[PDB]
Amino acid sequence: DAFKITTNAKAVPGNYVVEVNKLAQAQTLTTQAKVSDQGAKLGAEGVTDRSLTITAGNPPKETKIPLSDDQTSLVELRDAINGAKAGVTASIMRVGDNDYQLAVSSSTTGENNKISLQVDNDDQLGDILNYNATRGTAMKQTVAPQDAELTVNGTAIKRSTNSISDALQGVTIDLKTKTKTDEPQHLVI
Amino acid sequence: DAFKITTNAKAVPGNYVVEVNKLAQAQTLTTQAKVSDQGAKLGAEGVTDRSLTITAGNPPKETKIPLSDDQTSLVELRDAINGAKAGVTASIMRVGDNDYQLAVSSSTTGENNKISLQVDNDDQLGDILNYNATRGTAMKQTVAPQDAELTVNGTAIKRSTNSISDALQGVTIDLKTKTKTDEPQHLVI
Amino acid sequence: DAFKITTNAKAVPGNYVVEVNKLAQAQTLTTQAKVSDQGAKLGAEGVTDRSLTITAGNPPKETKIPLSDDQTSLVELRDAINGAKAGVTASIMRVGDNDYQLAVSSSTTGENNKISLQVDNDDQLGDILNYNATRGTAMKQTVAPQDAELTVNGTAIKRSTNSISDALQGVTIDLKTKTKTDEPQHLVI
Amino acid sequence: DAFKITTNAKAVPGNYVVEVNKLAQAQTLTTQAKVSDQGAKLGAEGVTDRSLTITAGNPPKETKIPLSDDQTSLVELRDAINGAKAGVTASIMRVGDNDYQLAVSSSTTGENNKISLQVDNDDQLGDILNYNATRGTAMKQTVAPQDAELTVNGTAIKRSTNSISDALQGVTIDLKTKTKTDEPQHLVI
Ligand SMILES: [Zn+2]
Ligand SMILES: [Zn+2]
Ligand SMILES: [Zn+2]
Ligand SMILES: [Zn+2]
Ligand SMILES: [Zn+2]
Ligand SMILES: [Zn+2]
Ligand SMILES: [Zn+2]
Ligand SMILES: [Zn+2]
Ligand SMILES: [Zn+2]
Ligand SMILES: [Zn+2]
Ligand SMILES: [Zn+2]
Ligand SMILES: [Zn+2]
Repeated sequence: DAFKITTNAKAVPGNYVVEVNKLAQAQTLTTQAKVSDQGAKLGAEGVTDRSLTITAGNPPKETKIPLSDDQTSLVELRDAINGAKAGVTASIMRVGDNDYQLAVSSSTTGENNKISLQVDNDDQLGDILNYNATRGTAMKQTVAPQDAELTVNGTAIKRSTNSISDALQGVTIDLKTKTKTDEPQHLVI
Repeated sequence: DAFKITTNAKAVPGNYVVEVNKLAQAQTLTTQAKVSDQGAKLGAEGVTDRSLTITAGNPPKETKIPLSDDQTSLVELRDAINGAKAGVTASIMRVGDNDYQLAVSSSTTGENNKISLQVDNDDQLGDILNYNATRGTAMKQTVAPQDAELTVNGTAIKRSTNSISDALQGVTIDLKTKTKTDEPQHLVI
Repeated sequence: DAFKITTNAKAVPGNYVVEVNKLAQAQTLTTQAKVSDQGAKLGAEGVTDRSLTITAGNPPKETKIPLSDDQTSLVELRDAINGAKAGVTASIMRVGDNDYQLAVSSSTTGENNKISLQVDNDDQLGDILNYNATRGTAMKQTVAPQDAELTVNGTAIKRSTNSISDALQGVTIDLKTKTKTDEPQHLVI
Repeated sequence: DAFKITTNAKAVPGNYVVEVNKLAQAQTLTTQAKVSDQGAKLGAEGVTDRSLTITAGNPPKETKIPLSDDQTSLVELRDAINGAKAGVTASIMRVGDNDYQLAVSSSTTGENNKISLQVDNDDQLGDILNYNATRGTAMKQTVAPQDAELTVNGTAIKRSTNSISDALQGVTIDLKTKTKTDEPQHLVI
């Protein structure tokens, strides 16, 4: 109900009480600049040495991709980011008529799986995309990274994914949701 | 569990967290005058120029329908309103023995999909049916109109229906219910 | 989820919001005298004119049944009460080793479906079974009678059973459970 | 939903309201000493008269098993305890890389089904395993023993297992979870 449990030969049969207290999440960043046509080119005109650098993962990998002027519309930025296989995925939310936002989400959950973004050679587009440790309508975190916290027979376990299989001998716990406050889920193997 | 998610070719696979905070509702009005026989004629005797005007929808359309004396019982009013295809639907609730109420509900959900009712040439029936801006025993709002509010990866979306398909690229979300307070539903495409 | 909805030809299709606030319950009475053998005869020896009178139902019916001395053990009282088709049903709860209680429950739910019990010609057994308006280890109410309260499109409906079919035109609502505080169940016919 | 109900011929048909307030649990003890290789031998070198005594059950049985030096690693302790058929089951939790804990859990639920552990002839291993009445880094209770508390038609029942079949005549209740605070589960046989 709050998780699924698959079992191997190495599992020791007994009574278990499980608390799921947090689920692993993936950081998400989202643009805040008002964009009213997703096809509209947001970047400066004529730049030939523009690039976007994404830092993502654990351990972190940096990916630098070039961007032509044609590629600075939300639709083409998304397509570019997704093409990069850079450890994040990008998608466009249509808040309403003539109101669009680009969302960049880590591909991997975890408290320590944060994203950064840095545009080089285009301050205008940077003021829409750039994201790092400090902030001032700039790119904004809208989902916080976090690990899964769950307790197995009173013992607290923290992991970066929701598929916990490196904890209990011969058991995988695929986390689906939290368990109620004063109510661990009593299970029996 | 709090919604169903259908997917198209254009969807971008990733981790999503969803909050559903409100569901779209349809305004409902309900009579408050004590009526003890649903077949009993509630209107004045002998009027030949009686009508009911319903305003409903977005954008709003006005519908004027005539009502003969025979048509001013709850049962026939309901049948008249429903026959009108006027953007509202009408039904009789039997609170108990000898205690009936007529309910008129917008056909379309939304914060801005409000109903008005105006009887012309029958002050008595009007004192049962009329509903507008200014209002003991007159027609009364009993369900408030509202939009759906939900958040997709931390980004707030407001819509007038519970079938949200104009938000995320290649995703429909058919909302079924709210999600718990401190607990967005973690999904994976 | 909080109820099931069956539909007839007379139903008017539209948007409905439902609150279930209370479910109909059946009064239950339960003995409090310590009884350690369910076969043990609890009544006085030698009485030949003993009887139990049950009042139950709506409208109420009185049923007077005789009881031989052999019939004053919990097991035989239960069997006697159940044989009477007197509008209540009786069952024995085994709280633990050598600790038994007889439970008499109305056969019909409702705020106004209360039980009374009166033994005639056996004060000893009376001090275990008798139940009426005033009380002083005597028979005790342990489930309170109540009607179902639910609201349909903002309109409050009260009924004595959990199968509400005399309210909305061509709809039955079989109530299964309450709905959350600030959260009516949005349905669509 | 909060329990399953199997029925026999002896059941008396009627209306029942059930509260489940607690589920029976099994005591669990867990090591607190930092262990970074589950294969590493935790006991003293050269001892030939080492043993572990487990007290478990209701009524309690004592089991004394010998332990060779090779057997004092978490992996082998677990295998030894499980081999003993001593009324407890043992399993290793991997809190993280180089961080292991041994968990010993009663095989039987109940408030009165507590475990003790006593090592003889190995003060060092004892400082990891020993558990009794008087207790930083010693064996620790992490799940408390408890009975099932549930109420059936307002009458409180306490039992040491979650399969309650010695309470109501011809009914078993296999408890799955608690029921909400102000909301007993209304059932009908
Ligand atoms: Zn971590
Ligand atoms: Zn700038
Ligand atoms: Zn709602
Ligand atoms: Zn008037
Ligand atoms: Zn709106
Ligand atoms: Zn969560
Ligand atoms: Zn009533
Ligand atoms: Zn007396
Ligand atoms: Zn519990
Ligand atoms: Zn020591
Ligand atoms: Zn006990
Ligand atoms: Zn209830």
